[PDB]
Amino acid sequence: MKVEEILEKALELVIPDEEEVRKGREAEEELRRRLDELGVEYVFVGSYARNTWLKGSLEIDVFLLFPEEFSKEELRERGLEIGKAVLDSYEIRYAEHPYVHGVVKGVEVDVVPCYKLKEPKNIKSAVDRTPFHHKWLEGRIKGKENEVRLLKGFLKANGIYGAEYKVRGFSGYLCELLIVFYGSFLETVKNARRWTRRTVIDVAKGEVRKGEEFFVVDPVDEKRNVAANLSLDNLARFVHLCREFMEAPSLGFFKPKHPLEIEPERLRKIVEERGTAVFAVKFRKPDIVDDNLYPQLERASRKIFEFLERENFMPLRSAFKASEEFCYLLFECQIKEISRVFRRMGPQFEDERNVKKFLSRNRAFRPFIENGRWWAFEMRKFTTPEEGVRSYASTHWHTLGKNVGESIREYFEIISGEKLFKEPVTAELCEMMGVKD
Amino acid sequence: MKVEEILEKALELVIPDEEEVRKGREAEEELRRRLDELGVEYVFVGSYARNTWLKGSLEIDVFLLFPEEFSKEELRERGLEIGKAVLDSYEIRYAEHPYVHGVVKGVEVDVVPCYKLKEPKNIKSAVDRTPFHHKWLEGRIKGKENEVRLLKGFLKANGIYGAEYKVRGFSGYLCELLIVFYGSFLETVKNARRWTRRTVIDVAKGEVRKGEEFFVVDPVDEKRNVAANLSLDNLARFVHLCREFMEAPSLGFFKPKHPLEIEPERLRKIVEERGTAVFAVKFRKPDIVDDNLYPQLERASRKIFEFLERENFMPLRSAFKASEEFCYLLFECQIKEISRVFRRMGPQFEDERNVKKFLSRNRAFRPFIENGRWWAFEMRKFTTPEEGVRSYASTHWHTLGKNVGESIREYFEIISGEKLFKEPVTAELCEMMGVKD
RNA sequence: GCGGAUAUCCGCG
RNA sequence: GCGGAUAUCCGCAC
RNA sequence: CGGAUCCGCAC
RNA sequence: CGCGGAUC
Ligand SMILES: Nc1ccn([C@@H]2O[C@H](COP(=O)(O)OP(=O)(O)OP(=O)(O)O)[C@@H](O)[C@H]2O)c(=O)n1
Ligand SMILES: Nc1ccn([C@@H]2O[C@H](COP(=O)(O)OP(=O)(O)OP(=O)(O)O)[C@@H](O)[C@H]2O)c(=O)n1
Ligand SMILES: [Mg+2]
Ligand SMILES: [Mg+2]
Repeated sequence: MKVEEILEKALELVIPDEEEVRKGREAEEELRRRLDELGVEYVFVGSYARNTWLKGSLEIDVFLLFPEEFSKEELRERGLEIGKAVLDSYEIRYAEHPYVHGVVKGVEVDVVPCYKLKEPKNIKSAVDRTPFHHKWLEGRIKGKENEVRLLKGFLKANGIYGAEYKVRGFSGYLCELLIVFYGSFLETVKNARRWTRRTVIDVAKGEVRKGEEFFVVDPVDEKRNVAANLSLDNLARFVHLCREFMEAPSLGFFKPKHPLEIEPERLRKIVEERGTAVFAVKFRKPDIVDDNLYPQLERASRKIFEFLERENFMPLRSAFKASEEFCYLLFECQIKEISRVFRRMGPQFEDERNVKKFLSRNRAFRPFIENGRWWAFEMRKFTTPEEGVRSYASTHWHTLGKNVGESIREYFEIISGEKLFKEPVTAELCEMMGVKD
Repeated sequence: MKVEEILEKALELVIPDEEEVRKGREAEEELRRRLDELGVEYVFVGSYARNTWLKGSLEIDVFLLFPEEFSKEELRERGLEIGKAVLDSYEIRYAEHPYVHGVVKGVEVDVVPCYKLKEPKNIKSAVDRTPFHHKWLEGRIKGKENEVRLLKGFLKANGIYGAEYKVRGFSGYLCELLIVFYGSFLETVKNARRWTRRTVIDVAKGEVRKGEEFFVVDPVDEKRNVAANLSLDNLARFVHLCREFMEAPSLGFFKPKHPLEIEPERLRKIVEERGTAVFAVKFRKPDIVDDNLYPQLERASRKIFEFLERENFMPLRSAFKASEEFCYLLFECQIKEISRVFRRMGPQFEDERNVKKFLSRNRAFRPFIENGRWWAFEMRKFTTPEEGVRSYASTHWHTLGKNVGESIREYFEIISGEKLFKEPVTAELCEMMGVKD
């Protein structure tokens, strides 16, 4: 073991190299030179300004302060104007309010506009509370900016860093707040092992209490959950990972897992041995950002799942993959084929009228009474899950999320069996089916 | 073809002919003759006495009237003595107190001991009511015996005459009580179309009312429901027939529906086109009466159905058949085969102690978290409905009804597909599957 | 965009 | 029984 | 009191 | 499971 030998070991893996530091430190100096000239207000916030970023996650967040007496467009316009005319490379994003994401001296940079604001109960735009976070954090974070790095690394290598919808994990700000609250990666990790789905972590009041859900109170605004977009499953994965760390520590907790990657042959035989219907719904990925695509991929996956559920194909698990040009909604069902015939249900024997209407209909098999009710044998539209999803996708594309549903209306495909294993989804399947090596 | 004429022609199918009527009359006289000289008290009751018996169903009922100071042991002993000593050939059967069945001059007779009783207030056995039933109906039935005969014939033709557990229909008594209420067959049929599962027919008060469920109030003991063992499905089945009749009457309603009987090859094709799984449990028939066997057959049929439903084989319908020596429980299932793997479900993530226990267990696949709970993949014991039941019948003969389960304990089989259609159940499978001719 | 809550319409029953 | 659709208020993505 | 089923009650 | 009631 030797936990602190492992902690020191992990430091060199998580702390950015001298070349990196100065690399961004040279892009920071130049970025100032170009703004100071254009004369508007700015502050550096985030993982760079507080000196908390990871080794290899060098991005610079620069908010622009704007007068209280403005309008949404006068922000959107003046901000996006500055970005492109202050960075070498540039593009666009559509979050809360559209912002610039550029590259200066080879270093990625975000540029968000927001309101100046006196004290943070005005909450005019929600991104208005970001410089306040910096204010509250700097100096309170001093001497601990390595314990923050250690945590972010611990997460990043277990896919639960980032509060983006691609992840639903811990935001960088939440990592900083935890280290303030507990005072050390390790004190955070130990205590986490007893975190519950109803744990409230009031940083400003230095107390843990019971609540409605897992709430971390923002010390800048008390009615804001810093951990709001952390999924229940990911909190569950973190709590367990801490337990498993403490109980038997290792350095491997800080190294990302390399994918499974096995023969299209072995995978074929696992499905053969599980006896399940495993299939994917392929289509062209829409041209939108991650914060937009992923929540949709999730809805699409849920809606089809609930279909498989409803039509009694008894699905096991679902998964998705976004790739270069394609997307893949992946499913595993316990029922490969279902009987053509099924039960309809009619009116109670009493209801004289609906009964003559129910028995009027033309059918291959004579109806019958059961527990004072008419029932009838009818034929299903489709007989396998694949045939079912193929029908559902065509008729219910609109309900599978806006941008994704429209990309299905244009083109979609059901791929199953040995054909499936030829697509770039092998790791996402083994993950899903819970394959060990 | 004009209602009123059809009833006329139906009478011929329903009324005992010249020969049969005085076949029993000569038997009635020798029975009086043999009883009188034993100086014992008796009344003739039932179908014969009130002269409502159906064609080909000639049976004398004689209740012996013992003074109410005897003992459930004396009238029991004396009753058999007189019963044995008055019939040509005799059997003994047990229902209330054991009584004597047999023959007099080629006519089937029942000789039942019962207490005389002055009032229908102190009723200490079901058989004690019969004298009073007759005393109430006699004379109130005169002028209407053919109308009762019609009603019994209508029911008998559609397999819902008899209150015995084998049928769960309308008793002979109930039919008479209906004709006394509605005055005629037809006025019964007309008005029956508006019976509900809550209808209450108090004959003594000559009022129809709304209660808790279908309840025909015994005029002799108004706490008794004369319609007690009429099923809901046979109440419905009748209520529907009357409607179907009135609307378009025919003699056809009074003749029995001769069984389908189709090629063991066309039936093979149906199960194919339905894509269901059809099988039977076959076992040696226990040696007990029908009112013991059928209730159990129902229970056994239910428990195995419930199993298949619980186990996710999606059962469609069930039926049973009781031949001379063997019994057959029949099932149709929507799932011919389910996957080997299923999901198990463990503790919520927070439960340290129980997660450890749950995650140590040896498995072929990595368990996973979902909605804050550990779930794990596992292997099913059986994978087809046939295998499933074999497992279930072996382990759970206990539950499938006392006498029946004991025979299933002894020996049972599962016959399915090509092998099944060779058995004597062809007629019950079709009805269950609702196959038209 | 996604999720929740409130209000309202369409469909298979 | 559900399966969709539409508006307003809320919350999240930085 | 020979019997089996079904519903209510306390578990 | 066990008891009570109803049912044929
Ligand atoms: N889900 C989020 C993301 C961001 N922020 C605010 O925006 C700042 C910068 O955002 P971001 O780049 O996403 O996080 P960083 O703190 O910069 O950490 P990192 O860059 O390593 O992700 C945060 O410090 C915080 O004040 C927030 O409150 N909630
Ligand atoms: N559910 C029943 C069945 C029968 N009985 C009584 O038992 C008598 C005779 O029984 P049974 O021979 O079985 O029927 P029958 O009424 O004589 O006519 P059938 O045999 O044609 O049905 C009837 O008069 C009736 O009073 C009764 O009280 N309740
Ligand atoms: Mg940052
Ligand atoms: Mg009789």
